[PDB]
This record gives sequence, C-alpha cells and structure tokens, in this order.
Amino acid sequence: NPESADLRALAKHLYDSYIKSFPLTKAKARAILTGKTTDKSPFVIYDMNSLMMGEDKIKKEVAIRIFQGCQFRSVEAVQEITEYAKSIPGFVNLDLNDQVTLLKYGVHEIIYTMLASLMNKDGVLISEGQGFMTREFLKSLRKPFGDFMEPKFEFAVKFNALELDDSDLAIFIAVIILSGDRPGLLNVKPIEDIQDNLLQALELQLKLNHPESSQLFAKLLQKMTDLRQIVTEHVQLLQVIKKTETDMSLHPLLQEIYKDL
Amino acid sequence: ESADLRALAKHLYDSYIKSFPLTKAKARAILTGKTTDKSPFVIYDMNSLMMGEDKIKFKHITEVAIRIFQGCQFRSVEAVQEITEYAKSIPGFVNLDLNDQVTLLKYGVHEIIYTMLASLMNKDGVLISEGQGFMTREFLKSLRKPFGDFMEPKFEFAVKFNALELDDSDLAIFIAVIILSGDRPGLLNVKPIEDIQDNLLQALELQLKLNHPESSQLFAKLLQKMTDLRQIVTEHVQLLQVIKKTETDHPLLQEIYKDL
Ligand SMILES: O=C(O)c1nn(Cc2ccc(Cl)c(Cl)c2)c(=O)c2cc(Oc3ccccc3)ccc12
Ligand SMILES: O=C(O)c1nn(Cc2ccc(Cl)c(Cl)c2)c(=O)c2cc(Oc3ccccc3)ccc12
Repeated sequence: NPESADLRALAKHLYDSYIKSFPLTKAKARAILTGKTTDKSPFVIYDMNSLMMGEDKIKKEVAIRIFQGCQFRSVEAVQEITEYAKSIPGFVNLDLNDQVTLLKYGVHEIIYTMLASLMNKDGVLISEGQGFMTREFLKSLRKPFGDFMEPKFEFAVKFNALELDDSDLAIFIAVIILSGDRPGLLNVKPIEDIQDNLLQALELQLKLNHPESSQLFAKLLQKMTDLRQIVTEHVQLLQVIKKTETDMSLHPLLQEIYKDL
Repeated sequence: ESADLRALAKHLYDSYIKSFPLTKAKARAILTGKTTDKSPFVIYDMNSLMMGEDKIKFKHITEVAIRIFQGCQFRSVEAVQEITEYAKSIPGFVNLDLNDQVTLLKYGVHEIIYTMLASLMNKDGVLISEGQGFMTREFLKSLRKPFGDFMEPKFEFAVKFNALELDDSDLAIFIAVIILSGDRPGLLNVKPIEDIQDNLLQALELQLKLNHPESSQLFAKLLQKMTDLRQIVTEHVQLLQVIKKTETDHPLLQEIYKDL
C-alpha cells in the first residue's frame, strides 16, 4: 500500500536517528550481558571492595557517590533524548514552549524505558557497558538510597519480557515524547496529528517484527502506566533526599525538569 | 474469527445494559443533550442542596461537605456491586481462581468508578440519583478545605476522557479490559487473566474500528487514558487518608464502607 510504505520509511528514519543519538543500543547491551563474542565482558561491582576495584578498572559517602553517578548519567541521557526528539518529524516545527513541555514530561519516561535495555534480574550496565552493578548491592545502600533502583528493576524485568528490539523502541520513545495529554500544552492538535502517525508506524512495525506476538501494540502502550508510576515514585524519593541530605547538590537540568511536575 | 470478537462485544454490551441502570446514552440525553421530557433538579448552592434532599428521596442520611461525601460513598458501595455483577458476565472470569477474581475486583473497581463517573459528567457538573439530580462543578469546588478538590481532578479527567466520544458499546469492552489486568498485586495465576484481556483487547480494537471508522488510532488513545485512570486513583487514595483525619470517631456504618 502507498500508506504502509510511508509508515515503513518513518520507522527506518526514526531507527536511523536512534542509532545516531544513543551510543549504547539494546543490541549492544544484550551482547555484553549474555556474553556474545561481538563485545568485551564488563567488570562486576557487587560490594565495597569490587566498587573501589571498579574506580581503577572501568575508570564522600558511597551511597552518595553512586547517586551522583546516576545523576550525571541522567543528564547525559537527557542530552541524547533531546537530540533524538529534534529528529522526529514535525517536532522542531512546534511552538518552542510545547517543545520544552514535551521534553520536560517525556524524558524520564524515556530514561526508564531505555534503562530496561541495560538491565537484567541481577543488575545494570554502567560506563557504557564497561561495568555491571548488581541489583543486590544497590538494594543494600543506606536508608533513603537502597530503594531508588528497585522499582526500575521491577519495571525492567516485566518490560524486557516484551522482547522489543531497538527498531521497536525508536518508534515507542517518539510516541512517548509526542503525547499532547501533557499539562500546559498550548496547541494539542499539532502534537496529536504527529502522535497519530507515530502510533500507526509503531503498530505496523510490531505486526511485521513480531507477527506471532498477539496485541504486542496494546501490551506495550499499557506499559506507559508503569512508566508514569516510576516517575511519580522517584520524585517523592528525591523530596526525601533533598530534606535528609542538605549538603547534596542536584543538577539544575534535573531540577528544572522536576519543578512542579 | 472476527465474528467471535463481534459475539463477545454484543454479549458485553447486553450484560452492561443489565448491570448499569443509567447508561451513557441516557446520561447524555439529560446533560448537554436536549431530551426535555424530565429535567434534573440542579444543586448549585447550600439551599439547592437542602431543597434537593427534600425533592429527591436519598437512601443515605440517618455539616454540608460531610453529607455530600457520605452520599458519594453510598453510591460507590452500590457501583461496586453493579461492577461485580458485570464482571461475572465476562467470558472466563468466573473460571479464574476465586482469590484472583477478588483481587481483580479489589484493584479494578476504583478505575471503573471514575471511568463511569465521566459518562455522567460534563465540564459544568455531575448527574446523581439515577439522572434525577445535577450537582454543579462550581458548588463542589466551593466546599471545605479537603472536600473542595476531591471531585475536581475527576472533572479534568472526564473532560479529556469524554473528548474520545465513546458510547456504551465501546465502554462495555473498555471496562472489561480494566478488570482483567494481569498486573494487580498478589495474583496467583496471571496467565488466564492476560489471555482473556488479550481477547478483550482484540474485541475493543475491532469495535473502535467499526464504531468509529473516521477516528484514527482511537484504540491507542483509549489505552493511553488508562495511564490517567491509575494517577487519579493513586491521587484519590492519598486524599482519602487526610479525610480520615477530620471526620474522626456509627460502628456498623464504619464497617459497611471501610477503605476495603
Ligand atoms: O555512567 C553510567 O552509565 C551509570 N549508570 N548507572 C545506572 C544508570 C542510571 C541512570 C541512567 Cl539514565 C542510565 Cl543510562 C544508567 C549507574 O548507576 C551509575 C553509577 C555510578 O556510580 C559509581 C560511582 C563510583 C564507581 C562506580 C559507579 C556511575 C555511573 C553510572
Ligand atoms: O447517588 C448518586 O448517584 C450520587 N452520585 N454522586 C457521584 C457519583 C459517585 C460514584 C459513582 Cl459510581 C457515580 Cl456513577 C456517581 C455523588 O457525588 C452523590 C453525592 C451525594 O451527596 C448529596 C448529599 C445530600 C444531598 C444531595 C447530595 C448524593 C448522591 C450522589
């Protein structure tokens, strides 16, 4: 069909921009985690000793240092997601204020989606897959900090059972950015016309790439409720840390995103 | 077979008509709708409330914001039994582990109540007492410090949910998809729940394609609204624990309602 064909070209375009925007793809993450010979095995951090050994190999309190580590990686992800968003057709043509709103609300939902790529049951890849930090070591951190990652692992284990690949995820993250139910949006209709087109492209991609996977489209859109709950839970955890650690700085970029969310 | 999807759509519509007295078609006729054969009594004010209690026979009723809250709770307890009856008509539901049926109802009913509340709302108010009354959004915002923003978030949800222009035949399937959620906590056997929710999502997809052929990606937009339902529900429960810190200290009344 002429219309299918425009949907495949949109899918190829977004996958292309996704590869160019995100240095560590799920395909590379899965090669490192499942020990494929295409990639180097990571140094594993499971305790204080392996952590300090990590400083040497992969290149102030421990819970805090790991937390600032996450923080900076989040800032980097925000920069890669903002560069991907510019590639989404129509996005840069929107009201500048709506561009800002779509990024502010969308970026955390995208971070937890793509963070699932780097996770299994037992832990998470770090320093572009040169390291692996165990889930158990993260859960054993000091009182406020030991709970930060657990909800991300729980989402990730469920999300990964969908067995999406990068070409699926490129279209899904574009659908997330182009919501239009986000608060404070000036012109909802230009946003929903783009989301509509992205949702058509996602639906055909999943039919073609997962022809045996019944209602994968609906099952993936339902996962949007889990992303919203991880974001809401994470923000109220940051409100606790702000108050118990008055000496701990937050990046302004993260601060501007969380501002009246 | 697309015919077997048309079967459970029909079946769910028939059962939804039997379970829920005030359908969206009826609510709409009375609201923004004209159908001027019997206009609702409007509650806009303290004296409208007091007169309303007089005109409409209210089944609840032995401060003003407390008595409205109690009336809403009474309606919720009735809606739970209507939804429970509807659930038992969904193919496969009664064959699930009984603990899993109870779990699915326990977590589902709140999401269904707000879904169905939207049928009875416009941007200016909510229908009550089976469509015989109408409580204004302004009057509900006007109420005391905690009770003034219990209904507001549901109005904002309803305005947005109602823009989809679903009818009863669409909503009947949507409500079933909500109930058969495999992600409720403490479920013992997720497989048969996800397998029924699969079949229901197929039926809802086909229903929205046939019932709304010019409404692009309605299915996606409706599934996205489930994200908003969960937020409303989590936001509502936290507001409820503050209300359990004003209307403190009947014992048998306490029991009938409960958080459970
Ligand atoms: O740089 C990373 O990729 C990184 N990632 N994660 C998980 C994660 C979180 C958020 C996002 Cl968006 C991504 Cl993609 C990945 C960390 O938890 C993490 C922790 C760090 O702390 C230390 C500190 C001293 C030694 C060793 C590690 C350092 C770096 C990281
Ligand atoms: O009985 C009703 O229909 C009713 N409904 N709602 C909204 C609602 C809630 C849940 C569900 Cl599922 C639905 Cl579908 C609709 C109320 O808020 C409400 C408030 C009341 O308060 C008073 C008290 C004294 C006088 C006048 C009104 C009385 C009755 C009601």
